[PDB]
Amino acid sequence: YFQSMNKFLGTWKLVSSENFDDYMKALGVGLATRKLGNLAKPTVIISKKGDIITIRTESTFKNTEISFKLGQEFEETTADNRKTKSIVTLQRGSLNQVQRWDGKETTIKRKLVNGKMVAECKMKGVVCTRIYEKV
Ligand SMILES: CCCCCCCCCCCCCCCC(=O)O
Ligand SMILES: [Cl-]
Repeated sequence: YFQSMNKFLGTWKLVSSENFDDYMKALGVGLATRKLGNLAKPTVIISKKGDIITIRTESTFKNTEISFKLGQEFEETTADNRKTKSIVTLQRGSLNQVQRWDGKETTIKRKLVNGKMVAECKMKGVVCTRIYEKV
C-alpha cells in the first residue's frame, strides 16, 4: 500500500497569504521585489507525465517551472533566482519540497485541507502560510 500525489493534480489559485513578506526577507529578497511578491496572486499547476511531476507557477511578476521525480534531487532556479539543490517527497499526504543553497535550507510543505491546498513555507523559524483553491 503506497499513496500517490494524484490529489494534488490540477490548477490552483492563491486565495490567501500570511507572513509572505517575512518569509521573503528570510530568503534574502530585496524590498522592491518583496512588494511585487506580496501583490502577486499566482496560479500553480501540478501535473504528472509518467513518473515526472511538474509544478508550474504563473504570475505577472514571475513564472517558474520545476519537473522532477519523487525523492530524486534536482537543480532548481527559484522565483527569486536562487539556484538550489532540491528534493520533493511525499510524507503522509503532504508533498514536501526542500531547497538547499549556500549552506541554507527552506521547506515548502503542500497539503490538502478540506479541498484547499495549503502551502507552509519555512525559513529559519519564519513560517508563511499560503492557501490555494482549485480552479
Ligand atoms: C511567484 C511567487 C511570488 C513572486 C515573488 C518572487 C520573489 C520571492 C518568491 C520566492 C518564494 C516563493 C514560494 C512560493 C510557495 C508557493 O506558494 O507555492
Ligand atoms: Cl501518464
